[PDB]
Order: sequence, then structure tokens, then C-alpha cells
Amino acid sequence: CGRFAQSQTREDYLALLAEDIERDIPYDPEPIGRYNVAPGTKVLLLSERDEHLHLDPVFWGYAPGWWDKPPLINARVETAATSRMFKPLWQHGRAICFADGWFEWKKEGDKKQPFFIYRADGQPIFMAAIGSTPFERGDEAEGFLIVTAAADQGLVDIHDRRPLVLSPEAAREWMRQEISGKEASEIAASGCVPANQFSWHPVSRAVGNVKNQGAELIQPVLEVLFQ
DNA sequence: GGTCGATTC
Repeated sequence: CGRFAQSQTREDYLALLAEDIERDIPYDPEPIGRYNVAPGTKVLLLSERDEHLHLDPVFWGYAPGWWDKPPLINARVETAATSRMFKPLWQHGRAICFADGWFEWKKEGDKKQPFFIYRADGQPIFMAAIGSTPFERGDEAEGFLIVTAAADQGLVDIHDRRPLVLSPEAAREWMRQEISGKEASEIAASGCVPANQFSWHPVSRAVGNVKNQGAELIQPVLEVLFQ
């Protein structure tokens, strides 16, 4: 995906993740407050280094000096583990981006309708990410990407790809530095949350413009002509 | 060496 919401407190996401390792993240009850998180901004990103959990603001986008196109923001789970470009990130740069849900735009002719997608059980999500370590250096070009997967079941009607969303136990496993690239692939295949676990609904077209940042951007909208 | 966000006063 290329847009999501990360609006609640750090402890809301961290309590669900339920890490048992030392946390190097100070207590902060203030909501992050972002309802329209866009590529090319710094995003709070979870990772594990020195056996400790860290939360760093990392650029969403990845463009090495040799890359002469716009920065990539997604990496396909089908190929990233063996990609010449993505393999080092898959091996050493795994991370987690937590969120309330994400946005997708459904082409309905020459008109695109945004939907907000989120867990049917009301819980937030952990999106699998890969990126350039060390994350704490604040690199302006080599940040992170959200791993994507084929849309399954109901989601393919909205759009053909989806973020790789991991259940909390798999998000913990994903971040561990001790596991191999092949093990990470097994975690991606074992912890991916199926589409029937999500709910989705149209939202205001205003979310399309990244200048718009209100909490109403995830609120649903009834779209019948006759009302 | 790749991928799917909109917007463009």
C-alpha cells in the first residue's frame, strides 16, 4: 500500500505486540495522530537491535545512489528474499510498521474510490517492513519499504495487492536478528493475516490529497445515489 | 538490482 493511518498511542500498538525483550522506548501516552501517512515522510518504525526493541522515525522510501528512479516504497513478498536489490534488507533490515489500517483506491471507471481497511476484530495491525540499517541514522534516501502480497478473498475486489500484515507473534519473530532469510520467508508465510479477518468501507475522497490530515479521513461514507 | 498511494496553483 501507499497510504495508511498510524493515529493512536505507542503503548496501544506495543501492548498488542507483547514483546518480552527489553524496550528502549520511553513511555509516551500522546496519540501519534497521523490519519494520512504518506510516502517520503519519516514514519515511526519498530525494530530490534542488541536484543532490544527500538522505535525510530525512518524515511518511507528506498533509493540507493545507483537507483535512478523514484524511491521504491513496497517490496513484493513473492520475490524480495532473492532480489539482488532487496536481499540484504530481507536478511538484515527487517522491521515492523504498526498501523490502524491502510487505504486502497478502487478504480470505478475513470473515478477512484478510497477504502479504509482494518481488522474486523478492532485490533491494530503490524505491517512487515524491510529497510536500511542502521535505522537510527535518519537516512534521507535509504529508509524502509512495506512488504506486499497478493490480495486474497474479498480484498482483490478493491485492489490487487495488500500489505503483508503479521499476527503479533509473527511480528515478534520477524524482527529477530538471529533468524535467517529463509526463516523470515517462513514467518511471512505462517503469520500473514488472511483477508477475511479484515473489514473495509469507502471513505471521503479527501484522503487522496496528502495535505488533508483530519481524523474524519478514516470515517466511513454511505455512497448510494438516492438518499 | 522495481513497484503501485494521490496529486499536480
